[PDB]
Amino acid sequence: EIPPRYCPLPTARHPDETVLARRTADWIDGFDLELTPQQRARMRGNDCPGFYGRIMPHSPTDRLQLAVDWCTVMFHFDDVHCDEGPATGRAARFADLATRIVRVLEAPDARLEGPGDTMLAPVRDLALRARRWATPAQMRRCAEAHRAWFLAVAWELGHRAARSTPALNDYAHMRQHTAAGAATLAWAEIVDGAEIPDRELSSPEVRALTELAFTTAAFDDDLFSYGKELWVARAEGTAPSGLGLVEILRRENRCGRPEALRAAVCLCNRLTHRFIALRERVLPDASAPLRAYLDHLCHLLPGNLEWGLTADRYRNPDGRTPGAVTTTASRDTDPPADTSPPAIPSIAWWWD
Repeated sequence: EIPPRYCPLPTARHPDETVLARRTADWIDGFDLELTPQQRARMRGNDCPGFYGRIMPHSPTDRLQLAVDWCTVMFHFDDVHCDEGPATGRAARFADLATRIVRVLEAPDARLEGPGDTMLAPVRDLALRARRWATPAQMRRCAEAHRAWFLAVAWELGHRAARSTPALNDYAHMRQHTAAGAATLAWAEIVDGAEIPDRELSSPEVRALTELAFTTAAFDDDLFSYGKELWVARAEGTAPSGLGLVEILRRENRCGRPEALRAAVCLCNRLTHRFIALRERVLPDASAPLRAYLDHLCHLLPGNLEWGLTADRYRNPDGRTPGAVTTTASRDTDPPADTSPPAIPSIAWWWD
């Protein structure tokens, strides 16, 4: 039971999810991943078309397919190449693969395949399709968003190998990157087909809006995937992972699980309010591509929640247990009473 979330933003579904699902399943099947039926079922439970369709419900299907296909292969990357394989040489293996992915995005004919490689062929295909539509700056943004994601995953793998729990001030600014927030959303302006001006994207107010949105969505992800984490921990007989806002607040405040859930939701509510309030100040002078970017972030927050609460990824985790985890949520219609910055110095500047 997730305490009431404040997110007064409308959500909508793309009308062509079935087509996007079919094409993305056909697309990923065309490479050399040797997907088992269990793996194909898990990808269905991921519902990539439902996810990105909620971010861009009005976009043309053939263009949105590019972002859906990226989600498809990167969910597989997460499940198969992040914190997997032999413990010996795990960090080195990840850094090796991660840098090849980034290079293929920059140089699709780099020919970096190794013995048994599977990931680079679809990545190359995404980069080649992206380059038909994207400006050079947009392609650069994709590569750098992937670097920020992958450096954060290397950070995260260190905590998982130590089974340690990050301090809140560290998690609070890193979580947007372990969630690949920017790498997920970089595809949007390519789908839209117009470059967001660098001076806008780089301005402090837009940087704040960007980090606010990606952090809120990732914390929401921590909340609607918490049940699956407790499921895994119970199956494997271990404590839940410390890589999650709920467990971080539980450890930091020496509180119960219900109290930590309330504190996590309270933080999400304050970030969401700040995003909305800062949005109102930025929109008057925003260019049309910036306005579209902020529209995508506005659909991301409620769309991410609806997707995460209803996708089988966080309800039937292994793909063989319908209803193993059921997460419920509420909508708080009242804004947070406290609109001041939280005592988290790594993110406090969002309230500047």
